[PDB]
Amino acid sequence: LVHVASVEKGRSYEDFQKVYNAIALKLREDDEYDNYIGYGPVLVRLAWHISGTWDKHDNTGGSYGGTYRFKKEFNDPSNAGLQNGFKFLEPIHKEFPWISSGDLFSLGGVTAVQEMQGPKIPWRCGRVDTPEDTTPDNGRLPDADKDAGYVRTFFQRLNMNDREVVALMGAHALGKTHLKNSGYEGPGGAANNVFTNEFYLNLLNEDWKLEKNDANNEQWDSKSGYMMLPTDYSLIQDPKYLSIVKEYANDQDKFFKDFSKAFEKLLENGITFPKDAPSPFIFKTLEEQGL
Ligand code: HEM
Ligand SMILES: [N+]
Repeated sequence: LVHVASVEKGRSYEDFQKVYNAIALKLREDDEYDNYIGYGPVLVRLAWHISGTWDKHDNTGGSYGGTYRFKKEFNDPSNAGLQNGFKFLEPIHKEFPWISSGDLFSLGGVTAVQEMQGPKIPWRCGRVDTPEDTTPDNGRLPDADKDAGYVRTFFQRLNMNDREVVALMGAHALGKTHLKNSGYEGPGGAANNVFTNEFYLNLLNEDWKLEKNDANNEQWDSKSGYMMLPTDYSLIQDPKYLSIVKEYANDQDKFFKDFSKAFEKLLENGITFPKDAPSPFIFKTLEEQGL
């Protein structure tokens, strides 16, 4: 496969800025969701899930085709709970029907991050909806009960190195796990709706205990009442991972820079941008626009 990016006919920056602004305004208004967490975390997770199905070997999956919209991918067990992000975006799509799906789903994750005070994430338009048949089978998303080796190996399929893996996982500071969705329960820190390097600090500073949960799965629990999945814990078991965790616990900036690049790469994987495509856009937050 070759997935060339094709800009939505006749739209420019300003058009995209408006879709961004609509998502952002709705994030603000629907602040009750998940006990006051808001939808930010879930959008972030949706954007990662539609992008994580990519396979560097044959170029299948990835954000391109917006296949999440199809039954198969939508009903993927690893996708349980994402339907709420979907439902949240639907009205937006209805208002701006010329945006493709992969573009919409991906822009929500970007909007979410920047609106939760994260770093700016450059973003490119151009994804094109593909047919139901381009939909990847389930089982391409990672399990949570493994270790560092597993994680290393898995991410490799997406071309991500150690530094990218560690940066990207710091998104685990957002939201929380939900029993019903994944068989895991609890938040990972205190600031679960603001973007910070809290994840790294908690892994390093808490006194984690391994326990089973009501779903009969193991998780690392802290006295403060926080949790970490085995895959998150594994970041401190591997020596290479561990020094990067340390770097981030110590420098929020470094982390923000690295996350930003890694997030973009993740969202751009498998897509070919012609020389004449426009440069990546950098959207203003509602606040920078005084809205
Ligand atoms: C080894 C890799 C990964 C594993 C196994 C993992 C597993 C999961 C699971 C089990 C959940 C909770 C689902 C629920 O019960 O609602 C979680 C939530 C979430 N994940 Fe990951 N995921 C990983 C990587 C990623 C990365 C790369 C990102 C984004 C960069 C992502 C962002 C999030 C967010 C923001 C949430 C919270 C969702 C909410 O509050 O509803 N995770 N992840
Ligand atoms: N989380």
